[PDB]
Amino acid sequence: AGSLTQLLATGSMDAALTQNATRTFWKSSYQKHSLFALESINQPFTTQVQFGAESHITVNRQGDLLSWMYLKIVLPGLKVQNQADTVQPTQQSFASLDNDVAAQADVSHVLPYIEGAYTEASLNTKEQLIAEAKNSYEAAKYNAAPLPVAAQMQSTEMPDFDYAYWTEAIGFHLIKRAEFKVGGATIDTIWSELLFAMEELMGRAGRRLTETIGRTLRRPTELMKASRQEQILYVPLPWYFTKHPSLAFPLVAATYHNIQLWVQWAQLNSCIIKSRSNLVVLHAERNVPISDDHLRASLECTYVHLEAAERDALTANAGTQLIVQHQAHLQQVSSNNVTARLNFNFPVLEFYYFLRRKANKDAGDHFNFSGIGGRDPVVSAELLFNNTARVTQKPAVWWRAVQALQFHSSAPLTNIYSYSFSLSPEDPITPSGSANFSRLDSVELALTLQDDFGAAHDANSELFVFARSYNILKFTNGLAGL
Amino acid sequence: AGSLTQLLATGSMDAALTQNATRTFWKSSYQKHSLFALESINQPFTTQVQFGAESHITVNRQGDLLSWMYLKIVLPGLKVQNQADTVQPTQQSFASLDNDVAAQADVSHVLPYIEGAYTEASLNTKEQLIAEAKNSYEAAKYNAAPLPVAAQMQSTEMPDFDYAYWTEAIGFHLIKRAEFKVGGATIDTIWSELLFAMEELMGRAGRRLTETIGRTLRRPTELMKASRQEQILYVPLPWYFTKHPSLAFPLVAATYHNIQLWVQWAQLNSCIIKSRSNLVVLHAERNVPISDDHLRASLECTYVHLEAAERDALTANAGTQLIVQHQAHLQQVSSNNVTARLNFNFPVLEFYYFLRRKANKDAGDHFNFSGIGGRDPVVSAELLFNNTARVTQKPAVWWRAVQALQFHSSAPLTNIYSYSFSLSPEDPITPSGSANFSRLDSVELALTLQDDFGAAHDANSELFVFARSYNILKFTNGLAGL
Amino acid sequence: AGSLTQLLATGSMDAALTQNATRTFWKSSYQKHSLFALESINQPFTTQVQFGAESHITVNRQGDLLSWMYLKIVLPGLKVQNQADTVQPTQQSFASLDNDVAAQADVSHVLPYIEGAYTEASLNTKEQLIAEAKNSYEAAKYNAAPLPVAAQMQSTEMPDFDYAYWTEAIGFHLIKRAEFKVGGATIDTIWSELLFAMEELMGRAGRRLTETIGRTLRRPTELMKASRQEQILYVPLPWYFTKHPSLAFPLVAATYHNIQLWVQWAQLNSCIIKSRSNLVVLHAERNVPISDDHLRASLECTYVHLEAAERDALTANAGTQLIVQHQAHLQQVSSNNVTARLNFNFPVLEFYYFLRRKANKDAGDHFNFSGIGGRDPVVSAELLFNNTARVTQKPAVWWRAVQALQFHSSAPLTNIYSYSFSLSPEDPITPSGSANFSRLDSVELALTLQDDFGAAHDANSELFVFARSYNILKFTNGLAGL
Amino acid sequence: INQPFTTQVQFGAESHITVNRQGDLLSWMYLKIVLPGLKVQNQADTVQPT
Amino acid sequence: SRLDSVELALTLQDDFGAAHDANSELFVFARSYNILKFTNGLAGL
Amino acid sequence: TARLNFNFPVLEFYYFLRRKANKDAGDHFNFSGIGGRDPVVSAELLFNN
Amino acid sequence: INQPFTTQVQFGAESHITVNRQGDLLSWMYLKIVLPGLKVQNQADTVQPT
Repeated sequence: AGSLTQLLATGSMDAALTQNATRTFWKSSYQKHSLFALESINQPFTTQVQFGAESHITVNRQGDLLSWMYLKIVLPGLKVQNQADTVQPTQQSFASLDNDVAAQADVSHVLPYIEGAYTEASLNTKEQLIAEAKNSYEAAKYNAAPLPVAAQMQSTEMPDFDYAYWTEAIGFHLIKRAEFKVGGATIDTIWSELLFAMEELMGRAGRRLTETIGRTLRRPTELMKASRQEQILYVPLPWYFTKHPSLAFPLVAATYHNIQLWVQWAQLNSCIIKSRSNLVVLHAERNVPISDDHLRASLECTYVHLEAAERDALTANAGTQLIVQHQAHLQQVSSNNVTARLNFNFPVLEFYYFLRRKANKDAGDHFNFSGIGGRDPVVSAELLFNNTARVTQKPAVWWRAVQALQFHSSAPLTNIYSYSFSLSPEDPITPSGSANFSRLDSVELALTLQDDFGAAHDANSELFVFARSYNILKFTNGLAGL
Repeated sequence: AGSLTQLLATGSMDAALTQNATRTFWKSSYQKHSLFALESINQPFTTQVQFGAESHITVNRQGDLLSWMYLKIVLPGLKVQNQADTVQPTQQSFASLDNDVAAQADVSHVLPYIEGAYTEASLNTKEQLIAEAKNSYEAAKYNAAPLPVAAQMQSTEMPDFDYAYWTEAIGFHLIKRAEFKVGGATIDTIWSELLFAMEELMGRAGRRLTETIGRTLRRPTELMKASRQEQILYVPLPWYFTKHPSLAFPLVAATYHNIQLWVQWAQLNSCIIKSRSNLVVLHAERNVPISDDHLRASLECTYVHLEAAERDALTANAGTQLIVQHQAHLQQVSSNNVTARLNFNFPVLEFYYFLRRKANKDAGDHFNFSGIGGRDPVVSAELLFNNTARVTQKPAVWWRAVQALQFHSSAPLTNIYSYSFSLSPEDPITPSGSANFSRLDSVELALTLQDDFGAAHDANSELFVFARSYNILKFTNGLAGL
Repeated sequence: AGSLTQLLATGSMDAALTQNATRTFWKSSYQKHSLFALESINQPFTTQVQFGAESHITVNRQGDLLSWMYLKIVLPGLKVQNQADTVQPTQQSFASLDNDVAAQADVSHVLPYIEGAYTEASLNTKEQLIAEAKNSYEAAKYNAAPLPVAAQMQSTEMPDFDYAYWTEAIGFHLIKRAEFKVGGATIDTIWSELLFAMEELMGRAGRRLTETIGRTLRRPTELMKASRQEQILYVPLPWYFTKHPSLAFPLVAATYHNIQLWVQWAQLNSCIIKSRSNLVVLHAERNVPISDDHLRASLECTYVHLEAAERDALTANAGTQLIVQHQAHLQQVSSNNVTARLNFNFPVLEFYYFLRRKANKDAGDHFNFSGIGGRDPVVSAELLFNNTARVTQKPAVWWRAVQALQFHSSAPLTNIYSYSFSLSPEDPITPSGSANFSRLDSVELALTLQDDFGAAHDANSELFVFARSYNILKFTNGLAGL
Repeated sequence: INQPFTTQVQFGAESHITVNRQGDLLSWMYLKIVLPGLKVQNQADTVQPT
Repeated sequence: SRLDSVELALTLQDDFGAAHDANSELFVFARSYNILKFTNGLAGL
Repeated sequence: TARLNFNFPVLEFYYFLRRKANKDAGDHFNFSGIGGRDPVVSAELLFNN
Repeated sequence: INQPFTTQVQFGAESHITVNRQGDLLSWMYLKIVLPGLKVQNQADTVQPT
């Protein structure tokens, strides 16, 4: 009686929701699709792959569309030997944990707050004086309550043996820059720092790229274990056509253009960290000093094979694809107040920004975007259009956590900040907002950074700003162009 | 030959799926949208913000729609001083870890199972006797196999120094109640306990509110670290209009109504936990005793600016929005059998329920919904409509884990139970089932709780029941009303 | 001036995106739906439930559709007693940690690399010699750099007391096979190993089945704690009709067919692990030796009640549902080169494969798909259609991590490999690609495994291959059939 | 635009490059060569004098 | 006049513009086309 | 980073650096770096980033 | 209305501003200058006395 009465208890308001219902929950409807197949094919680079060099590949035409694209990287296992035991000790310098430049830079900021005879003190007494001076520095700069000295003395249990390892997220770090080219024109460009920021914000829970890029979430002991043997990494290249099947790049519609991936590789000296400064790093299998020719890479492409009728239709009329392109503003930082002039073009969906200390970069911690003592490097930021506040001054947590909560699949674990003009900037096919930067005379991101950011040992810290913008790729008569 | 043969190998069954295909995977189609912009604007309260008080804000009209809404809370850093060293030691009482009322309440239930001279025993001997009595209690009540005494002696390594900290998820705890008002009518009401339950069930992986609300997942050492300095929290207010862009509140359509947020704040005594009972809690920067006027809050609103044509269309005909409203049944618990009479109205989508021990509340652990010794407080529950079982007796795990698995984005880490009448209760725009409680003469939730729940030291434990219900908000001639 | 200028700054390209816009972000539209209700009902098996037996249930007709289906399993708490203290010590043998067959099998592979007097060595000296021989084995087989001996000596801190526990993910392990039958015909079949693989790949972040199936992520101390008391598990049965509301099984349309669930239960000897070989395992409450009749299970079904008009429409014309069926190829492995001949039928969406060592199975670690020393058991795999490479030789990481990244909600934590022909194999209602195996004369999965896989102590290791295939379920005149 | 060789560059070897299509005409062409700095040591002081 | 930004980014030698060279000078000069018009005994850009 | 706010159709540009020390020494057209080295290591030209 | 210079402001340099069109007439005009506070240190105590 009650369940039937609920179906009868309808009024004029229910008519807007349920009158002439076009859907039922109790019967499945499905759509028929055209026939297609997927094939994954690995392809060698056209030029030699080496650390610090640029290499390119011309993408083969082994199907009708191009869907997924992965850079397959093979890194050798690492071993170490004392320089005294080596017949040829001359190698490039690597970052070493006995010379922690990041910790030395952090100590340099607290030196003015050390009370007593620091120079003559025992090692254990120096560690105590540094922890007390950190409390005095943080009280003076941040009105922080002092932490117990014992809580600041975190011994990272480092192993009592010699090692070397590939840096955190080495699969991204290796790709300093990649360019997707069609007919000799650059269609899009991605950077190591952008790839990491995109994975932090858009990386879905349970599908994080951890193993696929050599990322351990800053657990040095896991990087050491992984680096003792050969590593095979599959780094996704997040081009517009890899984001949705309807955006797959129509190879058949671009028949008269070569499709190329160009990759600028990281220098070998930046890729490795060692336990001690006096160690030589060896290729674990070959027992020779590690060299720039030990980088191996290939391109793994997923091709789509279409039925003849769909292939012929796509060849006759591929039309236009909405694309997202990436733009970059890279700036050196030498002061706590920084203004970035964002000379980006087109309808910008969103931008990302973050800072890297010089000391973190020099320590080989390339994706450590933290400030001094691991703090947030940004105090506040403001966004100006033509000297008018588009976003008034907001604290770092608003740009990092509130923007990520509103617009992104994930909140960043590092100090990555974002701002979206789009309601759904991760939707590759549905435009949901933008600001046209080609119609603004000035776009300025004004930053107030933490105290002493870009001073002394951190002179030439880096500001990264990346923007995502809409453009249109047009296919006509076997040619493709922006 | 094989791939072409697959495209030809079609029969009468494939016609239902692929005949006259209206979609292709090999060409992107996109829709054009109207022009809009988003602006985030921070606004002060119209009344003073203080602990234990009620404050309100009249929301400004700085755009055409209202989308996201965050309560921006600023909490001072905490320090502690001995009461003997303080010129004015008189402060409100705070929960203290040297007087663990929750542990004392748990010990009180096992006192009848202590064999031997408990009163005269050494401290280490008392801890052994309590752990043995816990085994005897659990064997007698639950037929549990005894745990090794050493496995029950979990020392939480508490630091050997003085501290105070803000309670777990302080950003939610501060909001005892918030009311969204339009034209003086309450459109919706949210509670601290509901906000926490909603984040447990609907909080997406990689987008949990942890830092934004001061939540550490019960790691006291992280709450201590965070509480030594100023904290800025951004607490999302999950109103119907914050859930989807098409539900954004049409400011232009409600021109003759004031829009107000009212917030009832938590008492300061409930917000802080200290290491010892004899400590005074100080504002870390000001070096004065912490007081009710040290709470600071503002409202951060995201406005939408529309193109004139869409703004004019929305002003002429905003029509009706489907809304979700929240209802609450709050009850004291003094017996292991509890019947809650759910006097909720309208088409209910779902309800949540959970219990809080008096001892957990008094210990300042406001979101600890566990039973005695951290067990599940519910043994079983039944749902009755007009004295007829709508859901027959089911064990706690069915209401907690099976209902969350079927209908929610996440399973709760705490003892939160749910039940959905909707197939998709997290979809804000598509009704997918409900029960109309305004047409039921009685709705009863019958609970069998764990043994001794609501007895002795837990007299006046709390039952929370929250329901989500459909209603319609109508916009007409510049006015808005339910 | 700028925001209005952006709305005016439109060209011929914007017309494809925004001309005649059919959607606005500033007004919600909702659809009305038909009236329905959900009811969860628990039902006993029609036959006795026992370990190692087959049991069936005839599903009741308590609503119009069948939606969710959970196997509710109740396992007793475990206790242990010395065999010498037991009046009837005769019980089935259980795996024991004092006889670690998996560790003994791993040691057997490194015996040829032990230098010195192993037989006469002290226990601590034998552990050192085994760790050194592991380095020599891994250097010889994999060109691995040696790990420090101290880093290989992981003591799992096992408790110094007697225990027994239910094996990891016992809720899946108990279900050796389940069959969904309609009118005496098997519509679909699921296996324990498939259920685990499906949860690894398709299990969403924050909705993992951990507690619901007794899974701890290989933390033996948590399995021990859980196994001391009665456990209630809710194992989801992932049939086609549980995946989407529009696929709910139409009970009213199948009126003349009995609906049955058949379950083949695991043997009791495989379900329990004990600290020592000389222990008897007891039912914790009853204080009797654990026996095959101590398994309890029931079926929890969610019924849908429809409004009379929708019920009558569905009875008159339920039509056809697209279904996914599961197929299995199970093979013994006795060599490092393995070819699996996949005699699967119909349009295959995707397949999963993985290996289990005999030693891992015999140790009671049923979901440990790792190789020797916890390594990846697959070096490479190739997929052939009619002796032509459909997927050329690819390394294990491509089949495990790249395929999961492209097509699945999660990456597997275990050595589960997949390959999809579908762009969205987790979409239950939208076909997005397949390969028709009923039109291929041969489908071969060729595997190169790690060295010594399937040799000596691992003779009769297992290869599992599972495929997901499309079929059609037809409803006509109160009957249902494939 | 600077472009790497398609084959390895070495003394006494032959190397080739396939010129990219990054515009409509090709005008100037320069071989960019990088030579290391040189130092000398006595053969008697060298661990591998060959 | 049709570009929103033109930036010349320079990496200089180490210690350039540090210490005793604080306030070193960068000169950038551009050559641009314009039209000078003569009409009725007057001249103007 | 030099922001070149030039107008019209630009044919070409020139750039160079002068050390403060060279200017103060009265060597006004000495555009060399430290120890007479090249003051520029590298340069990049950006249009709209 | 306060407006920033279009070029960098520095001692001894030339800077310019293009005046915005934020109303119908332009009346008062003030150069808003911000000068830092000064301190002194002995040249002997300074790490970079130049």
